[PDB]
Amino acid sequence: GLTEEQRMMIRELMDAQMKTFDTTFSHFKNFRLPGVAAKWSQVRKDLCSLKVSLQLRGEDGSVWNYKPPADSKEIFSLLPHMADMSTYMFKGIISFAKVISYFRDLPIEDQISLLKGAAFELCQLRFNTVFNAETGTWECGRLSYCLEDTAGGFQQLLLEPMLKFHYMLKKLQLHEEEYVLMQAISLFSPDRPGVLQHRVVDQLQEQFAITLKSYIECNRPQPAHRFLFLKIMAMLTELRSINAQHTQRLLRIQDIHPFATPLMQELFGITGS
Ligand SMILES: Cc1nc(-c2cccc(F)c2O)n(CCc2ccccc2)c(=O)c1Cc1ccccc1
Repeated sequence: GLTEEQRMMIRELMDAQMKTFDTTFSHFKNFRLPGVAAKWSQVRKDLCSLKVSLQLRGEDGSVWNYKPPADSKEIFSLLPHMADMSTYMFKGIISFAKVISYFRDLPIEDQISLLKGAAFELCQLRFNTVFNAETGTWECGRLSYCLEDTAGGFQQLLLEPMLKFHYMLKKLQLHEEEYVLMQAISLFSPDRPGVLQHRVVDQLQEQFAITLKSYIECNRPQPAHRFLFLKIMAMLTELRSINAQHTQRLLRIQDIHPFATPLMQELFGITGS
């Protein structure tokens, strides 16, 4: 069974999730939409792997739908929108952290350092919960983002680590509690740059990990869920690698075509000079 401390820990994480995860995206509005040297550009074409169409269902019953263009200087038409969605998600993640007592008690410098290290990872973890793996679409209330079908199909889509990560994590069919513990483990990473209380964060991380392992042991006896704890930890390590690569991806794009919002600039360390 879970201890009283472990049950309290999960409850506080679920409470935070409940309060700060707008699962229907109802307060996401007033966002931008697409209109109605050489080596750096070629690497920036990295964007092709993440191609998505966009659907917006109106409250009145109307449906707007956007198919993006082929590559060739207009592969940036969707960046402002994605910047606005990412920003909206980041705010939710920041609120999540701030309502957790284990995070509130850390020094303000470590709070910021932990948020800059983990914001992308937490975003992806929340996005996985609205991912429909059958249709390859993220369902964000009135908005939907659907992967565009390419020559290799389902196989070729899994070559992009981000996309493969979303498919693999969804296949584990995790509970809400397991997702929120993944968020905690990722948030409380003692080895992010600029962390001062490395011992406290490490100990906290271990308690979340132990709580997740015990939750799984107590609630998932089936042969399918053997090694689930270790599969989850391997996915978080993978996600951290995806984070570092996609961070460099976004910074390269930002160098050629500015798109990052002020909040994104904060989290990515862009000063404005
Ligand atoms: C598929 C995907 N891809 C990217 C992503 C896109 C371009 C470059 C990257 F390096 C990327 O990682 N991003 C990152 C967020 C982003 C921030 C700034 C600008 C564009 C996007 C994602 O989160 C997702 C998941 C998702 C799917 C559908 C709706 C929302 C999210």
